[PDB]
Amino acid sequence: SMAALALWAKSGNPFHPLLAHMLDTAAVALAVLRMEPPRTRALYAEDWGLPEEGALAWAAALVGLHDLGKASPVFQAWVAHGVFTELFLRRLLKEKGLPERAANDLAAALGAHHGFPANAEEKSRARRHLRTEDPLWKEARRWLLEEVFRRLGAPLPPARPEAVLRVMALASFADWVASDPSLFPYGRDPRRGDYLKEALRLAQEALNRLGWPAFAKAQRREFGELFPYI
Ligand code: NI
Repeated sequence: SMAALALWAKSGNPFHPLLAHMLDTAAVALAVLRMEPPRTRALYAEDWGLPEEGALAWAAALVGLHDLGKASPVFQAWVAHGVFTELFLRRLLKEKGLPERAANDLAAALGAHHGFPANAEEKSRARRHLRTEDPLWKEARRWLLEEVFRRLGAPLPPARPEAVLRVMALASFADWVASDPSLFPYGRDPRRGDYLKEALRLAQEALNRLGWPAFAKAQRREFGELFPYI
């Protein structure tokens, strides 16, 4: 069962499913995109040719998939998981309908090297693992991508370098917030219907905390969007 394999994959702790972390990360992404200035949100709308609401759901879903590379026997019970994320997303985002070049660029944005694409050796090593993994893993990773897109209500756009870099920076921030168990406690069950609502509440509380005077001291401006500088 691919669904069982997908749900069994872990992130960061045995009681924290990968899917839970992916949805947490998406929730952070969506919550912070809602708080960004109108100029920032308008850029996303223009990046993807979507009404603002759809553009933001799409970006949030993409950012949630930053750890899809962990859905591999290599990271469950050397090459960084982001290299796998890039290889997997290159294929999977094309299967979802994104044109080749946009898919390749986004995959690198969500990969191991803060938007710079994995080199030949890294991709050789990774493919070496992929050749010997149980085939069900390939199916489990398609399942997970579809699960996140469906939970976020993300549409496919009908890609400029700045659009891709905006997603890169967002994923880096959101992954960091969601990765903190003091903000996003382990043990929440992502099968539950109410999971995303609860993750959005946690996202809102976390972003509030991160902004307090003893944490945030200035702002980071990257590619037309803004993050607290911690
Ligand atoms: Ni992560």
